[PDB]
Amino acid sequence: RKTYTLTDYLKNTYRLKLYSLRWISDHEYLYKQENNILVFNAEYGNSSVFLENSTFDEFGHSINDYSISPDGQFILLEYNYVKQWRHSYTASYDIYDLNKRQLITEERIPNNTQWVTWSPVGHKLAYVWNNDIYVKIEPNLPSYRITWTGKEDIIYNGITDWVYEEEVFSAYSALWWSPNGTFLAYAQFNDTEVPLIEYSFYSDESLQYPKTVRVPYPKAGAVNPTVKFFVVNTDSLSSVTNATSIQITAPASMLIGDHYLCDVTWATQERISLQWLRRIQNYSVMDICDYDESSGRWNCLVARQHIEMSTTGWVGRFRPSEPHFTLDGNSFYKIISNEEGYRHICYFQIDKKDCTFITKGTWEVIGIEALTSDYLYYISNEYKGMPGGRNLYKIQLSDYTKVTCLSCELNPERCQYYSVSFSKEAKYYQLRCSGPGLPLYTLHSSVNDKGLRVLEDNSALDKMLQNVQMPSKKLDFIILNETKFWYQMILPPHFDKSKKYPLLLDVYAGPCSQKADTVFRLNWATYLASTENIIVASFDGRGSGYQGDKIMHAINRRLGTFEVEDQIEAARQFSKMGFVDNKRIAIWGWSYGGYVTSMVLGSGSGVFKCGIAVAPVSRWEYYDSVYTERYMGLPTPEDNLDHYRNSTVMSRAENFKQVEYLLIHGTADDNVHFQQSAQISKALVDVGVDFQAMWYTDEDHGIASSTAHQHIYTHMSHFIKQCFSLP
Amino acid sequence: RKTYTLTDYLKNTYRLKLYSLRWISDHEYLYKQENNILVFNAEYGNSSVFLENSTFDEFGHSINDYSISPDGQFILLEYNYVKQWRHSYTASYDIYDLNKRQLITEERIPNNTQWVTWSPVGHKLAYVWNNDIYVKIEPNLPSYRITWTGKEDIIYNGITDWVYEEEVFSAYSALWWSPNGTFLAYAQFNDTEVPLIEYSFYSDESLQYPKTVRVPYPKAGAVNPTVKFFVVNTDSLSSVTNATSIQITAPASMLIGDHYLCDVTWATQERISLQWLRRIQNYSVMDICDYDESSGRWNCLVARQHIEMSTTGWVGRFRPSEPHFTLDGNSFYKIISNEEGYRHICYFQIDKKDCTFITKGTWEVIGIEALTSDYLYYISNEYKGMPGGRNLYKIQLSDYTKVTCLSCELNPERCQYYSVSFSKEAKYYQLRCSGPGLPLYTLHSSVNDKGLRVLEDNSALDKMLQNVQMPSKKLDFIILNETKFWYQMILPPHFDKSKKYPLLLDVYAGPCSQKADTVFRLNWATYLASTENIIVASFDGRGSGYQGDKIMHAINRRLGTFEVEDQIEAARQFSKMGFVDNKRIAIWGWSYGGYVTSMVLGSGSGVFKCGIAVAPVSRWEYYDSVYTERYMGLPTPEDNLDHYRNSTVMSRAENFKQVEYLLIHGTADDNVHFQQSAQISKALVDVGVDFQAMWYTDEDHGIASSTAHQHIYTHMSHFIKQCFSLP
Ligand SMILES: CS(=O)(=O)n1c(-c2ccc(Cl)cc2Cl)c(CN)c2ccccc21
Ligand SMILES: CS(=O)(=O)n1c(-c2ccc(Cl)cc2Cl)c(CN)c2ccccc21
Repeated sequence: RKTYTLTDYLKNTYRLKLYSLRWISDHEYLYKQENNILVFNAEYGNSSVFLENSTFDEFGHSINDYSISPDGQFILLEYNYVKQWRHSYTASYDIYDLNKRQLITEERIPNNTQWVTWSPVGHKLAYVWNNDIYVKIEPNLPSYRITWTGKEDIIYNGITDWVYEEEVFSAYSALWWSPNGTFLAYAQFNDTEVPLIEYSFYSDESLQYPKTVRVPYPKAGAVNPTVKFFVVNTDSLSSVTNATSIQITAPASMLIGDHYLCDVTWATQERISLQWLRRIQNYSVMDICDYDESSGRWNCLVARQHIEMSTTGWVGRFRPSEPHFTLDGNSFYKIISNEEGYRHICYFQIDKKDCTFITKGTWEVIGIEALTSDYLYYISNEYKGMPGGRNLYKIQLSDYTKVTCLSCELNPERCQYYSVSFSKEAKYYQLRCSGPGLPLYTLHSSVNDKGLRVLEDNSALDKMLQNVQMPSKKLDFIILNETKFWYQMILPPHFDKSKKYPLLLDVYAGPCSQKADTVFRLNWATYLASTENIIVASFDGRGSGYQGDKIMHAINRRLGTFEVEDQIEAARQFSKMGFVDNKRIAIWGWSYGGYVTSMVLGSGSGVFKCGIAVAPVSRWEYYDSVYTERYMGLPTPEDNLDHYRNSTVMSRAENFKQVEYLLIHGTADDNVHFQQSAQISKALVDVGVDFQAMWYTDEDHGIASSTAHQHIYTHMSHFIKQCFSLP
Repeated sequence: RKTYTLTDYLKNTYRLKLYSLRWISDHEYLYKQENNILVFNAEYGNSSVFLENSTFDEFGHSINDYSISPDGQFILLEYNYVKQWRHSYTASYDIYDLNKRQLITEERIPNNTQWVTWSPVGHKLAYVWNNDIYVKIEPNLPSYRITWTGKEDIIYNGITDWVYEEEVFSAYSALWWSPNGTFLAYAQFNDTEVPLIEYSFYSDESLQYPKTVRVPYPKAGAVNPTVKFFVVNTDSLSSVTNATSIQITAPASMLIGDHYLCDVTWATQERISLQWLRRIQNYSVMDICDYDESSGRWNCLVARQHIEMSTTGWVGRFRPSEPHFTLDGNSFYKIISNEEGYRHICYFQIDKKDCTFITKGTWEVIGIEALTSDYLYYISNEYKGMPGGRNLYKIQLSDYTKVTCLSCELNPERCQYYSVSFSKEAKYYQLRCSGPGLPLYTLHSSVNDKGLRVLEDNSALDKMLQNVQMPSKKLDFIILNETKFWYQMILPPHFDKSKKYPLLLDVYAGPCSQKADTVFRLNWATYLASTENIIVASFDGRGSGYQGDKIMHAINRRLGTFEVEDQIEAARQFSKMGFVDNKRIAIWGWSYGGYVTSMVLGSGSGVFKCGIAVAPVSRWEYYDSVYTERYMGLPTPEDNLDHYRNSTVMSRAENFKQVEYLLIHGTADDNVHFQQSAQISKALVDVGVDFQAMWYTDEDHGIASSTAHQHIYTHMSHFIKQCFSLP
């Protein structure tokens, strides 16, 4: 008789259990038993206590994370965790000897270390501190400082700056050990002329003057960071002479203009692959660099370059694909568009231009997961032609026809969204099942692909959910101009298709987005349907991903058009399904969704009663360069300034008179700047439109403070309930 | 059958006519006939066109203001007006010869001039440009640069910095010509170590990166600006040698610590009076400085110092009073507290300590308006014991008993709030009547005080107002602990004391405030009562002015206490009048009112349903030093840190759960910093209270943009209507 209330979502009353493990060897992994770390065996499921809780009672500090050295002799300890941006943070580090069972108290890793990583084998150590790189050959010995040029907010050695972190690497780190730990490949970023975004930080009430944050941040068309790439030989590091770092220069075609280092991948011990991208993100080059013994330098033969380019839009889904090399390093696999525009696996041969495709069809390969000498293991959405499903497939390297599905039939009813975790030589794999049923976690041996045991089945959650009226989940498609376009609906408990429901359209709709999937979730929508009887829906229209280029490249150079209209058209289709009170239709989104939400409410379609935009982009000139220019080119008279000018929400301010509007922005948002919503709010005030604002002091782009998270969703629920006349 | 709507207020449908004039001689003034400037005669009411409109058709620029040189030979023209803060601005200037009828095109006054003023007689000219002072002896000759030290945001010569402008002088200028124009007294402000307030400015949508504003601004207890004072002799300015500026140093008792220059007044050609104030604003000294012919220097005899100090709080209403000297400069008059704590006129004698009072009683002299050799003319609120009335009184200098009221009886029904404008030798005076009836403007001759003619009677407005259902206005008092405490009520049309009305408490309630007066007004309240039938009320409680020190010094060192409780108690009194729906009582205020509004809503009294705080101070440590410390002393363990800590709105965040709350702040407010509302909004989010926010992009402290002014009042009306359940 009870429903999924707001407080159930805001308090995690029903918690989804994960099974988070990490492979140590090829048959041994680790797990956290609330307080204990064990070494589980991949053969038997027997575990012995690897690390007890009372091991670091005496430490004094709270331990954020840990890290085992590859040989299993040392453990790196992380504490005083201070977050920066999406991936970046700062921590104090301690090394603990596992065999001697004691803290290394000499030559300790400094406070405020930006990044640390063990070498792939043994126990070498590379850390970045004040933007410079240091290498430790032994945990208790001095560290050789490899770089000297590192300067705050200007020169980044072995770590990324803002825009590379967010948009290019999805990591703070910019270091790459060679396979056996001999070479340390690193990148360097010059931000000298990159402009600063500035904003207040009001901080604790005890701070009398607001602080001002200043981040090097290239908005669309402004001066970008510049990048150099280096490889240093750690084995011949000297106490007496500074370590010499060999530079691999960008190729001819990339130097002629602004460019990006967008991918670094080691092939073998003496082989490394670089992928450069042009600022105009439709032309990329892949250099393959070998080590010359006599020279001591790296040489990339021109005849080994490979061009990944695209006539119909940007290259890659968000960045070009990474390569997966055979062991001998004379051959690799990656995911490119085929001639009909669908992303599949091409078998490349080191020395030739033409590659041959190993998979094909009207569906896309999502990722390459591991390759052995016998098999290539990949995930795709081929199963039942469902773009929103994920399944694991193995392909035989001796016969491209022999392709087995390893996950499709395991549990076809409860399980359709899979992800994988292979052991250190791909002997075993963990399968995470994400929906539509409750998450399921299993372990298998890839020799015969048979199941071994259930790691987590969420039966503890299952039992509790029977006591609650849960909403149901409809994934389906519709036909627009002869193409399938998928949508999902979170349908209220005891759903009655003859009754008339209020509908909340939940929008993201960015380039290569996908809001219609088979993933079980417990979010606000769950509550909205369950307690408030509102049908929340999502619809992947033009420019959404995993369906080929034709659909994804549709919005090329035309952001804020087709995908906006497609959202309006989606609601129009939903109200023509006849179970929708077309007088009470609302739209809401975050980030890009925030934007679409605003462009739709400002469209004048008349379809939408009200809507909420959280942290919206308002015009593209205000957003970071790499993301924007990827889809928009440059805001110049010679490029695309016209459609930059022509696609802002400020320009649509008049039509907002027709709707009710809640705009929310975190004041300390470094990603989508407060500036964006401030420029919207102004435009509306100017043309006399009334709306609702909520700023969030010192909240950033996630508004994910413990307390702000609660408050923002409470605030929105009140807004939505009232706009739908629900008491 | 029609009422005063919202659009009548937001569009000025019913406009109050002023009569704005400026005396040129002792019997000739100027007026603006929409497009024309005339010279009206004070004897006959005959006017000849002084300046035609088509005189500056050819100018090309729009002319913001004008200014006549005292002799009537030159007119100064103001254009390209760019506003800075409350009084400060920046303009291009042109001088036009009135007799030759042409623009002076040589040695023109520079663009971005910060301030200009004619010398009291003749046609000398002093201007401030890039923080340095320049003097022009003739409109077409080079200017002598008096100062060389002026530096942006640091050194201010002859103009004020932020805090002096806002809190001390109420002017941008810091120049004072001597009576006949020989000496130019100026002030200098050092801001070297004054900290900066920083904030974004989002500007036009065409600005890609928000700008950051940086103003030297001393918050409570921080480092203040320092000040020096100079007198330069303009008659002996040289082309060849730099002009020498004689410094008058602050007295011994002022130098021992932090202090202010708070008043500069010339007594005679060779006599000047300075009033210094301690940072602890209860001790002030007045130095009187005389010119030494042989020296060429200024000497202020110690035996001519006068101390104005206060045992029970701060000295003066907002600053110490200014002196009004007899012609010979051996005697002056000013407004100080008498021994029973009410402000009256003391007759000071240059060479002695003790002054004798010329007026007395339980009421207060408001201002001294002009003195002749025969009469002192002042405004007070004595009439009918009404603190909220203003009337003109003349007092005989030969007999302190003979005091005539010049305005009381003129029109006792329509007119109770008077202000005055005397001619250049006090031969004639203009009376502005401000209420309770329609504003009335009359002219009189002070020789026999008889009326001469009606200048403006607003009959044009009167005619229109008969067609509209107007609200009525009740001024009255109540008795709390044996003291009278006044309140006013804007009562809805056709008011029915047996019916039950919704009440909006309109609060300011700052030190020396007065919201209960006899002034006719057309504001939001008019509409609220007229169209929405809401009783809006105001109540001057403890800490309010014009009633003696006992009432005003009540909140000394105790801001955010008595005056807050007294607002709650006021509502409690109003609901005990029985025409009030005590289920629908709301509070709202701006600035200090914003604060009290928020302190009341956070009180937990239960009396108030909802309320709106616009640009509120949230804790006193965040507000400028001179204002704060005046009432609060220093936020230090040895002074008053405890009550700084104990009187914040953030600390009352929990109780806001009981009320509904709209917080509004302009993001580019340099006065009450956004920081303040941002710290409130945080406090609430943290304790889980829901509220409403509205930020105002680039709006400052007045939120007085044409468009924002409309938008904010619309938004608030919606909030108030809905909180009162009015459709
Ligand atoms: C949550 S997001 O889809 O909006 N998102 C966005 C994103 C995309 C577009 C816009 Cl307008 C805003 C954001 Cl936060 C980025 C930046 N590329 C990202 C990176 C890593 C993970 C998620 C990310
Ligand atoms: C409009 S105000 O009463 O709030 N006000 C305030 C004021 C007083 C207190 C607070 Cl918390 C805020 C303001 Cl704007 C000042 C600053 N002393 C002022 C100067 C000249 C004219 C009006 C002024």
